[PDB]
Amino acid sequence: MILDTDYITEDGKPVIRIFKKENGEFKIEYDRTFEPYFYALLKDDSAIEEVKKITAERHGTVVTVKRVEKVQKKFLGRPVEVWKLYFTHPQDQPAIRDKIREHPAVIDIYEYDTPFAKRYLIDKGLVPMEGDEELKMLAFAIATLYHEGEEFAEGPILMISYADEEGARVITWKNVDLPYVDVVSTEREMIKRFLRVVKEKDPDVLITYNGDNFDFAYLKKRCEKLGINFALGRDGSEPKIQRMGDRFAVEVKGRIHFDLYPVIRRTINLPTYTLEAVYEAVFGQPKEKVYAEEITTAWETGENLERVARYSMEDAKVTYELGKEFLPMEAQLSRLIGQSLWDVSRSSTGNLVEWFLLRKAYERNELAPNKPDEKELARRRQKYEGGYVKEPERGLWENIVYLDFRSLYPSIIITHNVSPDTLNREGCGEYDVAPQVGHRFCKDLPGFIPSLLGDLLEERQKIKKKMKATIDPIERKLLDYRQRLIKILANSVYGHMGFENARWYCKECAESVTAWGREYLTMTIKEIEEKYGFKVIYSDTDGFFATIPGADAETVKKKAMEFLKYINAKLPGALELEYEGFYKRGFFVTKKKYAVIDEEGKITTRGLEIVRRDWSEIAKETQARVLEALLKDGDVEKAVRIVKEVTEKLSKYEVPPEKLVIHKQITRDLKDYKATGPHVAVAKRLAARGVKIRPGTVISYIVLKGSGRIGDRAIPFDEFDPTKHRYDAEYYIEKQVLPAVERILRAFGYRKEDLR
DNA sequence: GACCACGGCCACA
DNA sequence: ACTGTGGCCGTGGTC
Ligand SMILES: Nc1nc2c(ncn2[C@H]2C[C@H](O)[C@@H](COP(=O)(O)NP(=O)(O)OP(=O)(O)O)O2)c(=O)[nH]1
Ligand SMILES: [Mg+2]
Ligand SMILES: [Mg+2]
Ligand SMILES: [Mg+2]
Ligand SMILES: [Mg+2]
Ligand SMILES: [Mg+2]
Ligand SMILES: [Mn+2]
Repeated sequence: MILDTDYITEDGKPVIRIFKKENGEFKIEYDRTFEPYFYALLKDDSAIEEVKKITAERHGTVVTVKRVEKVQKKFLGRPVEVWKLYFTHPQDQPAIRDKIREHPAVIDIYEYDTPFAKRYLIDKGLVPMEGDEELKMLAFAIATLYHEGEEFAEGPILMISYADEEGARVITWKNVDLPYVDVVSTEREMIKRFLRVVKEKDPDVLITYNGDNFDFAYLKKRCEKLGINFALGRDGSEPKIQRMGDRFAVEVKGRIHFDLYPVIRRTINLPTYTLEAVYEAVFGQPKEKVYAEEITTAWETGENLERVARYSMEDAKVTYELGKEFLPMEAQLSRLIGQSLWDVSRSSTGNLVEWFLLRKAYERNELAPNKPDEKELARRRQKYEGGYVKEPERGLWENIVYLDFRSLYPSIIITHNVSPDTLNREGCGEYDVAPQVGHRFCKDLPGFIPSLLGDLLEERQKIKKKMKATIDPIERKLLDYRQRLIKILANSVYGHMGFENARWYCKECAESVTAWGREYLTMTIKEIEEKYGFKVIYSDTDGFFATIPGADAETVKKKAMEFLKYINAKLPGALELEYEGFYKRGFFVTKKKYAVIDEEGKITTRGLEIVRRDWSEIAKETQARVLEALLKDGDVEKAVRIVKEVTEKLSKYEVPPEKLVIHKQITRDLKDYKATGPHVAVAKRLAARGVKIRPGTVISYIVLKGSGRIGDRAIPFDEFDPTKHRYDAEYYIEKQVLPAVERILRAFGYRKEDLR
């Protein structure tokens, strides 16, 4: 099983390393035969003698094109003759690529920025994370002496914790008497001891929570300020720091550092992403939080240091428990994209698609197009029409079916061969014309994009089937992961075609796909209402909610299944409508915002405040109860009563201040803000105290009783002391709770005055 | 000062 | 930095 690839330089020559794990043994395979290269498309196929001769300087050394070779590749759907330029070392390419492009005889260069170790995986056709090898994992967390003001790592690492299949342990230098704590003399002997552990257990995966930006760098600064060699690598190296955008990421050679923090946020939608919040939201059981003010006082006084030890052990224990959960899915993404788990676990959706496309492009001998430069990125800033959304027949509906298309956009690309390489091709024999936008797509040869999506959706439907044969719950989950992933990947391949900075950008392709989707959806809605007597209650991009006005449950289901047979026989090719559920009742407030309950009482809510992370809990909790009494028993009087009980709890300050916290994330640097809302205003006064306010941090503020702007009486929640503060009951009554339930109960005649 | 468009955030598909 | 569609609120201009 391949884990990762990199390269070293032996006497100026690149040497690929492949970090494998086979038969429970860690092996390092070397390849000294791979040559770096990129492509060049010249004006004449004869000037290459001059192109052989361009040189450049790197590090007191002239860089030269080693060898050249005539290649025929597929570019723009037609075979073009391209020139392959071989080099000695990968770092030669950036030092010479511009000197080549600037040559008049060459029009442009291609595939000049693909990293060596990743090109190896693509060209050599290798796929990491495949096989049945069980990787040895080990989590770790630390505890630190913090004071306000002192620079990063000014103080010491008080304790280090770790956890695996043998349990969790703690290592510190102050004497803490507990069965899972190991005491040593000093910090050195602690960090040195922790190194002895990792080297001894030899884990393939090092699991952390935010180790990319804290744990490893703290262990770095002390190790130098103290004089230890952090030989965590299996080659005897130290943790290697990279630059993942504004923030950083940490690699551990020979192993996979799995920072759960990027994985969690990108996967789960939580108002806060603390360890205690993430743990309790994934496993249901809560987790205690000891703060930095406590562990510093507990250290300098020596009092209640055992409480710090429990938290330290808990941190390591829970991150391991979380790592065992989220890693196997991240492994499937690695196999699907064809890049290391370390890379795909922190990659944006766009970059994951490009890597998938680049591998696909290499398999089909498709010369990859460059990324756009400034002028092209300026052009590609347009917009195009997307999915159709109807205005919901606002109110309460009964006996509803939801009919939806199977992968509507990827099925359109497949059915109509939508691809940049099939758009407006001359000499076409069979073409398909896009509605509204009139773009013609050649069907003589299968397009690049349709051929990949076809293989993906074919593999998706293969997985949704074999899953049923398999019995082991793990294989069910593992396989199910690939099923959902293929879908996100497929839709992102569509989104790639409209992406400003995408290599296979094609606005015509992108807007043709949506144009067909509008036609197929509105056609289906036309048929079901005219040829079958339905009334479409609400419809988003790929499906709709409909019912027979009046009628009975089965009558709605029977005619719905009849309509499906009629419409799926009239639907061209890979296009298909499916029965995706019956629902006893359903409330449709507005576009993107509705709630629905099935036959068994499962309430599904979409878009409403109850699901939005930037609303107070007291607002969600009561809208949930109002929706419940509305869809569970239709008890409108109990629903209107509930609003009256909670509104009196607020005015009498009986509701816990924790339920009135609004969580909103800042998205940019505070100088770049043009509108200071309450959450930004709070984050600006925090920057006046010198706190880390970076893009991505969540502001959690409560509004205090007072007058003026909201941003003048909003304080962070960790700053709220109930004895000294009183929250603004009037604000949360008139601006949070009542507005959220009135938009629902307005359909029943009730107004806010009737709810206070 | 009452009225209103609009950053800005997060959600749906 | 995958796409477009969309609801919603505090906040400042505006006559
Ligand atoms: N670029 C981009 N387009 C998207 C995304 N999500 C949806 N689209 C568009 C493109 C998608 O083709 C369309 C609908 O996507 P589904 O409803 O998630 N497909 P399913 O197989 O689940 O249908 P059914 O419900 O019957 O199982 O929304 C996205 O995240 N990114
Ligand atoms: Mg890597
Ligand atoms: Mg290229
Ligand atoms: Mg769909
Ligand atoms: Mg689906
Ligand atoms: Mg759908
Ligand atoms: Mn865009």
